[PDB]
Amino acid sequence: GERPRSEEDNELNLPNLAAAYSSILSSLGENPQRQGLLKTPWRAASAMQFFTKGYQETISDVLNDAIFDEDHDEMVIVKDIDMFSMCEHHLVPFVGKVHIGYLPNKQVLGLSKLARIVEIYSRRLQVQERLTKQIAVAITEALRPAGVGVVVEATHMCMVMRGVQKMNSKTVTSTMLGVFREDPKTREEFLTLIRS
Amino acid sequence: GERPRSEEDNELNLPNLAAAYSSILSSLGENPQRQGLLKTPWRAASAMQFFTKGYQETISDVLNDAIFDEDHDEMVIVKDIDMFSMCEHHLVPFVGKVHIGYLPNKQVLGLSKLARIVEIYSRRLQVQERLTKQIAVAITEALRPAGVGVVVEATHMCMVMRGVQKMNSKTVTSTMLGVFREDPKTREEFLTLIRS
Amino acid sequence: GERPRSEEDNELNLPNLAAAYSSILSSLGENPQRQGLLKTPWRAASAMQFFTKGYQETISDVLNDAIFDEDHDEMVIVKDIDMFSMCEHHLVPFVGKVHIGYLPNKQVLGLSKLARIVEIYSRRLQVQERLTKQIAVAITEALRPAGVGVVVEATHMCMVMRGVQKMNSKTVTSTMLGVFREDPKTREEFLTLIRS
Amino acid sequence: GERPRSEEDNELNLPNLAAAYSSILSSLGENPQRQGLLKTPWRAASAMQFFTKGYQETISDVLNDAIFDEDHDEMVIVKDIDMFSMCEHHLVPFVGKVHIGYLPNKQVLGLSKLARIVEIYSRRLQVQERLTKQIAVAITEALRPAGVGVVVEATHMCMVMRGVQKMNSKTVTSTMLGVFREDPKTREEFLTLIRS
Amino acid sequence: GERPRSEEDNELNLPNLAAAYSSILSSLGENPQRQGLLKTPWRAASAMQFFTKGYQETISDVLNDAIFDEDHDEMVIVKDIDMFSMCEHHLVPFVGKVHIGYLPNKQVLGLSKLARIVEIYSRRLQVQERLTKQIAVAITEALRPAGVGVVVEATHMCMVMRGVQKMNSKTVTSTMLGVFREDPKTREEFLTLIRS
Amino acid sequence: GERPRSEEDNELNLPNLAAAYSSILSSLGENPQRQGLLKTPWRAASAMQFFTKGYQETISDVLNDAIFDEDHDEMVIVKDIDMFSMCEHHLVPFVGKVHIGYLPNKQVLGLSKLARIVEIYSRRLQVQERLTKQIAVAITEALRPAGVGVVVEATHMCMVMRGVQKMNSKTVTSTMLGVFREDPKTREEFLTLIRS
Amino acid sequence: GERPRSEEDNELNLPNLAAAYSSILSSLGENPQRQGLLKTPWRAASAMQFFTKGYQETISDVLNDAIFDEDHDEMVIVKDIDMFSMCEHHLVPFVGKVHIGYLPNKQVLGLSKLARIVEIYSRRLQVQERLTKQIAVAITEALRPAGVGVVVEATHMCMVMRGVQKMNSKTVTSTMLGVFREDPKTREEFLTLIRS
Amino acid sequence: GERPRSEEDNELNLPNLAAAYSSILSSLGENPQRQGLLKTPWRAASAMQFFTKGYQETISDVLNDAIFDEDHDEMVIVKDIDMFSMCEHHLVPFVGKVHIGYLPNKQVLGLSKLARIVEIYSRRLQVQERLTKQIAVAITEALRPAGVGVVVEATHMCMVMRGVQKMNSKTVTSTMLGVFREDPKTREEFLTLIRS
Amino acid sequence: GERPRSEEDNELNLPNLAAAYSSILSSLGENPQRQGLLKTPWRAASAMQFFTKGYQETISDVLNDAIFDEDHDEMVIVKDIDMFSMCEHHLVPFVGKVHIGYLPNKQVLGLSKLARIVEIYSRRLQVQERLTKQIAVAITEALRPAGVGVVVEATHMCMVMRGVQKMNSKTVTSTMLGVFREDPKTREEFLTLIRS
Amino acid sequence: GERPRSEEDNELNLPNLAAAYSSILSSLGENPQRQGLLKTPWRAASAMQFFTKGYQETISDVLNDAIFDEDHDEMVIVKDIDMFSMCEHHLVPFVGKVHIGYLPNKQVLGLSKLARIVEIYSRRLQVQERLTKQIAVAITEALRPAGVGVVVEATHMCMVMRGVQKMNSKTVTSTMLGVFREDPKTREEFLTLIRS
Ligand SMILES: [Zn+2]
Ligand SMILES: [Zn+2]
Ligand SMILES: [Zn+2]
Ligand SMILES: [Zn+2]
Ligand SMILES: [Zn+2]
Ligand SMILES: [Zn+2]
Ligand SMILES: [Zn+2]
Ligand SMILES: [Zn+2]
Ligand SMILES: [Zn+2]
Ligand SMILES: [Zn+2]
Repeated sequence: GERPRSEEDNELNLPNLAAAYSSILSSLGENPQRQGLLKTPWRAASAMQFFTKGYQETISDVLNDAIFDEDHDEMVIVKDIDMFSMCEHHLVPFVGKVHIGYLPNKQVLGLSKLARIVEIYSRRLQVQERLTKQIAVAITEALRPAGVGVVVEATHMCMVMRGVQKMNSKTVTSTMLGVFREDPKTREEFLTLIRS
Repeated sequence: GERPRSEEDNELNLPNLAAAYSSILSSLGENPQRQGLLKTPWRAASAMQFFTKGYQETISDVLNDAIFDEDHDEMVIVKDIDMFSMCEHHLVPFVGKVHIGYLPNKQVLGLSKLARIVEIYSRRLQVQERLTKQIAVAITEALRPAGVGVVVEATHMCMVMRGVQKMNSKTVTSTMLGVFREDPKTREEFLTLIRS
Repeated sequence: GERPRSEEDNELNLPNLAAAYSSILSSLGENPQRQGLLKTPWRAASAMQFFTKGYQETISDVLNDAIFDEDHDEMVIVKDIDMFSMCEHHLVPFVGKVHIGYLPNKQVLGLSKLARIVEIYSRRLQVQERLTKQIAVAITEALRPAGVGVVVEATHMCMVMRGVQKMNSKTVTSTMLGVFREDPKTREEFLTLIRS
Repeated sequence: GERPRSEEDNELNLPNLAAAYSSILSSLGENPQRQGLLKTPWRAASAMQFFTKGYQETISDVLNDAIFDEDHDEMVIVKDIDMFSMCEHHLVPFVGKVHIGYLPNKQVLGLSKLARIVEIYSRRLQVQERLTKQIAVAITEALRPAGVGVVVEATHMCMVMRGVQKMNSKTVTSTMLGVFREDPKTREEFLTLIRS
Repeated sequence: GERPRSEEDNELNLPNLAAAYSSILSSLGENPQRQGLLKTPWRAASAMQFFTKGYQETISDVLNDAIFDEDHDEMVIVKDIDMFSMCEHHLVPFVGKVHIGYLPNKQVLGLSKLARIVEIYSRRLQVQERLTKQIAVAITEALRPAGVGVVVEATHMCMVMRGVQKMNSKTVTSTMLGVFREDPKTREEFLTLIRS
Repeated sequence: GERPRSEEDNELNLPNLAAAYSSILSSLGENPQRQGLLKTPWRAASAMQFFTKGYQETISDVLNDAIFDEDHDEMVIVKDIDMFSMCEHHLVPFVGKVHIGYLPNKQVLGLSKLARIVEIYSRRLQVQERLTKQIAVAITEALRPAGVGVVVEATHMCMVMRGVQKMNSKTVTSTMLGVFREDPKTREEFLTLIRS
Repeated sequence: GERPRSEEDNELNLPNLAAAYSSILSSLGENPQRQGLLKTPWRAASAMQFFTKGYQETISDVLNDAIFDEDHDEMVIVKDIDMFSMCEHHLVPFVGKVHIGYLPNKQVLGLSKLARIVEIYSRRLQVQERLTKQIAVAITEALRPAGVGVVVEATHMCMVMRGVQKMNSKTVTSTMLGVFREDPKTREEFLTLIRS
Repeated sequence: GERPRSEEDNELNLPNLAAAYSSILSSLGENPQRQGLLKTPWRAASAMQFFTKGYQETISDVLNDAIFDEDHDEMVIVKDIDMFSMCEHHLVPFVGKVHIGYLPNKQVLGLSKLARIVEIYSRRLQVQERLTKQIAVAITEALRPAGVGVVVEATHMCMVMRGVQKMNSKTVTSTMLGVFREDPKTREEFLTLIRS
Repeated sequence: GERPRSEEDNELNLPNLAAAYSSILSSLGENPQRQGLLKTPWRAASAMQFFTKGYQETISDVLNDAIFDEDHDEMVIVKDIDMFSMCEHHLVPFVGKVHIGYLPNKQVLGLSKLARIVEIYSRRLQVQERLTKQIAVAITEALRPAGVGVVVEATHMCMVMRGVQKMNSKTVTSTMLGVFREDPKTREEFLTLIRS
Repeated sequence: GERPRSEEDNELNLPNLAAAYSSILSSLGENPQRQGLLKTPWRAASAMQFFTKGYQETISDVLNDAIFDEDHDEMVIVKDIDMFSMCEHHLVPFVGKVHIGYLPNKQVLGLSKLARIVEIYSRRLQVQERLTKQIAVAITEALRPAGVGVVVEATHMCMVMRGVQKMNSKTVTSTMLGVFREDPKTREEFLTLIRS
């Protein structure tokens, strides 16, 4: 396939998602008729469609405005970028922060877009490992920088709730490239800097 | 209309859930054939059964080992009891803590039991307002005490993600009974204590 | 006039806002031609249009889903709702948090919509005093509750920057109604509860 | 092309700004006749002139009272210097702190002066990367020292509001020179000190 | 039977304890010949004795130096007294702190001793409800003041471990005597000084 | 003897433990006839069986679903995993956190299970040191990774109660395998992301 | 004599102060010939003129733009307004914060100016107490409000240096006018929102 | 006997203490001849006459500068005043903080002076319950206020080390007079106002 | 002379100290006859033999249980060990915390025992620089490790009160051995690992 | 001229200071007959003397007891020494803290004295650059160790007030001697112990 599905297709799956969600309510042993549940099959459906929109977006139309500042060549960092994704294993959320650092080469992407790349890839059914590696890469390919480093710390409800309610159970997953990858003195500066 | 769906009543729909989910994924724009979504409809099917595993429980039996202390009549408080529940509108987790306090008459409920109570009502498609009241009731009922006062604070994922990504939006819901309802110097004492 | 202007009208004022913003760049003593400034007249214009969208929205189409829970009648609170508005005196931002509390009567509005009312009124050219009073009112009229209380603490850049750079210079502006207005014991519970 | 626009050069456009703003408001959907927007185009006109009041200043004269200490050559550091600047793309404030450190050769700049430097470059339509470098330069230049190292951390309102309301998104930008650039055990010392 | 059991009985109860713990080790499915548990019966025996030495002490022999300053008739407080105890239900540590607040009448108890009255009552198989009230009274007896107010906060390990990991769930109890019981301005004013 | 001892061995040893404790209550100088310790032996016994169930679980057994990701070769870490456990020397709880880190080879382990491995070993008569090296290994061997890094910190109740009262007395213990051990860089960078 | 002393009186007294200081440097046993104190008198003199410029400003003068809002009758507060000042007893800085609160009548004062009133009085040889009652009044009289509440906390350098070294020694001083004074409720609720 | 004992007496005192220590250095188990102890009986000799200098000092020569400001009649608070005393029971330190609050009438004492007063009594062989009443007292006589409010808090070293080794163990002692004593709404506003 | 001095000697010591205090109570300016001082020479008498009990204790009867675990050879850290000593220079307390780190070889000492060792030297007339070396020492001899790493931190009461009244004034003292001494990459990882 | 100027010159320089300050008062446009400034010349005179008493002291008379422990050759640290000083440029307080780290050789300086070397150098008209280096050297001289490392952090009031309110702007300086200068592992390890 490939191509990102827009509002048209999403506008049609509503009834089937609605129904998929109606069938569920009954199976949990619930009475779909309560005043509450009443319009849930649509809301839920309608909602699920949101935590998964990164699908109908492409890193190209999202790109653009990658200012050719060049004149700098020194570690830019955008920390604490908020992220809310969907565990692809049990359709449950895992939410956290993302930090990014790079060694611009000739180009330097606007800051407003780095928080965007994070959204194109987070609003999908993901695994943390991959969301990370995907952001880093998009950044590289688009900016062609000397080195990119992405570290993602997030809490998963799959843990925090089912199985065993272990709050804190924060998992961090990094992906270093180039200078960050090769040179540890740099990678060291990155980490010991995303703290404060 | 009664009947706490049991093991076979669970095992009978699991495959039904599995299906409605296998649907959803397709209706989502994904491909249930990848490695991650191969086993999801079950992982999910099963997950969701967990978060609504409070339906099959009864306060009656859940009760007991409720010591006839009596000779105290001096406010007992169990705070920071962690809670995890499901929004019944979009079916998105909402998490927080529940605090509870009372004035033992002739009975003083086993400590652990207070958290068990909190657990039967949260593991259900809920609404914070109601979830707060039910707990508070079950205690009034199962302990016929001088006064009850339950306060729940939990952060919603419905808000925090979709709509208007507002974290920090902690919605607090109180519910007082008896002495707590009437005597406000008792109520005013409770709140200033469920803090430090 | 009255009626809220949508994307059509906004789609036409772009060139005049663009130009209004081009004329400015030159007047600040800047060379509109730099690689940077180059597409700013459109971005800025495009942006200004965002911090002011609460105009094209109406508290009616935004309302709906004001669940008739009724059965409760005890202080609901949604604290820490983030807010980012525009000083109507010098077109500079003032950003902060909003807290809301009420005594539901027969109806109880979904939580997802309270954070919404805040947005319909904050994305406009405002004064803090008014943004506050407007939220409170919308809530009242829509929910017909026993009492509503809104407190808004925000920092203004007009201060924090020009004039005299006084960080912290946080201003709080409250608006109590009904029970909150009349009864101070209640209003007391509210405030001493939006803290923690 | 040189010439730090002065008083008359300011007073000549103020009315021009006032107009372009009186426009904007109308082009916005507002009514410049209300009481608040009556005097805005000036308040704004004037405000904006303030935030770009660094154009009319020169590091040359701004310099001086730069003591010929010399006999130290041991790292001096002025941190937490508060900064306030303007995004040159959407023209939305971005605020933070700038930290600076060096190794006095034969000259040691007056303390206050370091902050004055920081002030000439921030009060302009800027871009954080550049704003960081300029400061660092002006110091290398005006002090011909062994090594300079400037680090700016500031939160952007462009992000924080529009696009994807991400607060906490603090983007840090470093820029080292001389010993700092080369000697990393000096650079590594700086960063671990601009903290506590 | 009363009468304290000392190290002559605390040496005449050990080998029995060693035996029982030695039995436990096996009934638990371990090998009591392992390096680790080689002398564990003796240790856990000796430990158990320690945790329950409070029995072998008489408040009266704990007292003595109960100075007759008399002149003060103003609230004294001894906060954050560390308290380690043994849940008599499962014999599992519940730990916390105590806060004491009396109103001197004719004698002020030597401060260091308000800490002893604690170890006499906590070092025994207990219930929080009682650990509390006991400490109050004891004081009341040994001083004959105008009012005594005791609040204890403890986190029972039976919960934080068995039952299924519920940390935080701190439990707070209070036994007000005299003024504190009656004069509320006093009780409350007490509870606002035990927080900072 | 080996062979996982299931709920069967236990269902018979319980009444032994129950009797063993009965012994202890009297040996402690208490009365097994009070309403309190009247059933204590069965609670205590039963409780002891819980804190030592890791015995009845086989690592291998719990694995199953070690998704074959391979594609990463970038450190995955899971901090703040809670852990409660027993001291084999005196049989007193010892609790704290466990943070694990590893360098996926061809296989990556589902994060949910990375936390189960900890409970199969924490639920036994342990010694931090051992408890540590065990998780380390059980993981090397389950994922055949380029490297494992495991660190635990916990407060032993033995110290913080008996013996002395020396609280805070947290004890940390590392155990790096593979690269974490070899390459001293990866080991240090682990150690930093586990602070954050 | 009164009459606001402008930059004129000062432009002549400076060389007096400058000479006065010259006196002091030598009286201190120092040398006014070192490179340091070589120009100190003119810096010191000049500096002293700055810390006492509130003299040359008239409240009335700074007002002008007390927007006629009226429409509110709901407490507006402005906390954390910074303030630096001089001790008239020893002429040593004393610094801290100022938090103001009032109940708008027909007029509401632009928040920017609510902070200027503080600098016209903080910039003089003051005594906290006085400095306080002054802002209070200058505000009653400028907005003719239902009530004013003003509170200041600051560390006097006299104590924290000379005399002793007693640091922290922050001193607070209230001064309620109108309702804040009368109605003891509004006064208390002020006092709480200024903590938050 | 009264009448202050100055240096002329402390001098004649230094060798009877010096010996009193060369005796307790020996009767200790130590060999008072070493390098470290060679001078302890005199070092410690002068240190004791130190912690007890508050004796030879009268608040008649200490008061003075009891400024006749008056026209304030609004509460004045001097918190976090550092205080360090001796346990007259065991000659063991016990350091802390003194907060003082009063209502001016016809006189307002200079703040510098409020600290000097806490010292005159804080430097003696004292009793916390006592050290207070005096400090509060001196003030009603030396200023004839409307009512004083002193509250002290300190950690006694007699329990922290010997006894049971309990830290944190803060003991708050208060003494209210005039309005503070009689009018609670004041007393209260006082306490809550010294926690900031 | 060596050989420990027990109770039989401390007893014969209690009256030569008691007098040594009834002399320093008098030669102080106080009247040792009161109610409070009536017993200070004996209360304080036994308190001194207390803070100096570490003398009559040998680590031969203190060690024991030097468990032959071995198979760990991974760093073991026991931080925040509470320690309280006496300034042999002035007989003034000085409380703090001791952190100990070592590399097991063929033996791992039980943690409970690590604290008991800090006490044997911590309870004597000491020197911080000294109290360390010994604690670190005992360990290389009592465990023949790969290298110890002790670091102590405490606030001496000799400066805090007498001298200049300086709080916070922490004095950290360290002593590295074996690997710790020689191998920095370890020494380091040690320090950074005890700050958590 | 050298030779310290004492209270015989400190009484022979007062009336001159009183006069000059009395002159300042007038040149400042105030009335020296006001109750407040009635005796202000004398006070500010006396104060000034205090702030500059460091001149009248000789390091050599400050020393003495410089114990010869010799045996340690391990880093000692005296952190957070409170420091109040006088900017010789405008004679305006700059305040902060000091951290000292030496490597004992043959003698350890009596701790309390490392605080004195401070007050001798800070209590004078100073520059931070120098206050620092001086304290280093001084130590170096009076001890002849292997390395001395001094870092001072101060917030100059000339900035935080004059120039236009720039708080935070803390300034940090460091003078490394011996090992610290050379052996970096030492310098850095120093700077990581002066943070926690
Ligand atoms: Zn998951
Ligand atoms: Zn929802
Ligand atoms: Zn504004
Ligand atoms: Zn921007
Ligand atoms: Zn229990
Ligand atoms: Zn143990
Ligand atoms: Zn003063
Ligand atoms: Zn004592
Ligand atoms: Zn000392
Ligand atoms: Zn200066």
